[PDB]
Amino acid sequence: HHMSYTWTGALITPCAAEESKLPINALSNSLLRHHNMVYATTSRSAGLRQKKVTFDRLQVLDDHYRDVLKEMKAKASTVKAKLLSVEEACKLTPPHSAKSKFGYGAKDVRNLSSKAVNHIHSVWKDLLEDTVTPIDTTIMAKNEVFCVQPEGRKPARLIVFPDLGVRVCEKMALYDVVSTLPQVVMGSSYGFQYSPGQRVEFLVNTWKSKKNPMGFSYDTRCFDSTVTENDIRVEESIYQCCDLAPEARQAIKSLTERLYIGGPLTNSKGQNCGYRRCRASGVLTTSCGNTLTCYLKASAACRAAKLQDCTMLVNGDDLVVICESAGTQEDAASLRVFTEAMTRYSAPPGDPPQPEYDLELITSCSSNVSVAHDASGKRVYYLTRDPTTPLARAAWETARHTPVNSWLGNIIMYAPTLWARMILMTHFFSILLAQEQLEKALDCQIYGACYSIEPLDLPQIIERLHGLSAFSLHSYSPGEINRVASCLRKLGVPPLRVWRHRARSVRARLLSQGGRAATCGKYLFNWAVKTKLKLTPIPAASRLDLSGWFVAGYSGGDIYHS
Ligand SMILES: O=C(O)CCC(=O)Nc1ccc(Br)cn1
Repeated sequence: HHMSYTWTGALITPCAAEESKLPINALSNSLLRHHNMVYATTSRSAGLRQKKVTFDRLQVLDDHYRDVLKEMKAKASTVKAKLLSVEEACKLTPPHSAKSKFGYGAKDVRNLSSKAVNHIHSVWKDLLEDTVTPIDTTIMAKNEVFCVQPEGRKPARLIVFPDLGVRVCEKMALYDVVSTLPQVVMGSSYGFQYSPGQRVEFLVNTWKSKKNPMGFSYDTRCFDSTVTENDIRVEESIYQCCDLAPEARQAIKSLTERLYIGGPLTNSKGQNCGYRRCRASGVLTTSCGNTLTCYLKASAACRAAKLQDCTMLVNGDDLVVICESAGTQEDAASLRVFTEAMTRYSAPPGDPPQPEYDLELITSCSSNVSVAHDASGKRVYYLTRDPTTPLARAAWETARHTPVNSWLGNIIMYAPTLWARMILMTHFFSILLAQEQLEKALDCQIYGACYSIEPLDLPQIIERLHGLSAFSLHSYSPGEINRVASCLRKLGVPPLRVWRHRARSVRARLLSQGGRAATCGKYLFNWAVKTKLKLTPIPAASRLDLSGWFVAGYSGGDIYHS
């Protein structure tokens, strides 16, 4: 038996009171009236999740798999990675990261307190000295907000993470590796190197490079749970191809053996819940490991399937392939073979993949390409998504402060979209104005890494990522308009015409404030007025240090970039 998990029967327990019901305040109804459609996951559904993610994995590795791996190792051998100092690793820790079980917290780490630093040193020495003893981890149910899907509720996802002292050691050994290796190994196929605009450009340029394009997304069922001991050792063998300090080689070996491959699961109350033999969701290498393993299995599966001129785009477990169509009959056959190959490699599908011949209909990283027009009438492709989950989360954040402000990450990632501009920007600027909180930095997440961002810097941040056209887009596609309008009806959100009316008020209110607030009024809400102002490059935008923003994925990796 090669079971993903074994369980003792102890429960996955909360740390505090969990709310599942949408909190309601005086602001809630201005955004969303169908309150019973919005919920948060809690530890109450963790048992259901346990059942889904617990299964036997079989793996049959053929020559396509070994050929691809050999090519990947060749590329990896060109990477030179450095050790981070303790201070550098400490400064990457989020201020509100989970405290150590050993008497210090994230703030002590960030401040380089003698107690934190001495313990980190001792964890580091232990990693060098011992390469066998499984490292303890905490298992928790994530509290995440969704809209009910009648087609009702998702069980909580699990997060599995080692102690704070270990997490700092991971950064020291592996931050530079996980930040640099994936793009070297995968080239343009590595999704996390792209802003949303660069993602769209890569997908558009790829689609146009095929004589008769076909594309598909591949949805692996419970990817983390499909990741086998073999997979994690193969990831380590790729890491070791790098030019590394010998102390780094040893830490990486030790972390692989003791943490990455598996280990005991401890609940919040300190009881043993069981044992993991698959990917831990809360380690530094979760994103890089998943991306490498997905790309390996998929590249080999493409060879088994004989897909012609295939181009992959991989972001963790999220995979899209664009290739040369062999007619629609051979295309469907090819996907069945690809799927069979993936399954043999232990990556079976959730929903079976389907050939797509319209780029705008391929969803990947929950997103799709769509088309609008810029100020000169030119067709412009941009990244959008179904706004259901963004709006459900915004409703929650309307009434509750949360560690991660999804609305702000959403504005940043989806600035050019109809729904971020009309609803998210309007709603939240209105709240910030009222509470005089425009100048207060808020934490958000981009590709899993944490950023502290002042809302007043949004115009500059958006110009830098999306360009000035994000403030000028118009004539959105009927399909996009209709999906947005349909989502509002579903959630009981007021129609766009209401938001336009509200935005004129928000705009005027921002302009009245002068300074950076007026700039927000001017740039972000130019769409709301008939007498449209000329938007010109913002001098402040070029001064913004946006390095590290779209370099790598860090989901579960405990990374803070501010
Ligand atoms: O195509 C036009 O100019 C009329 C409809 C249109 O695109 N209006 C619009 C533009 C941007 C935003 Br945001 C909302 N509505």
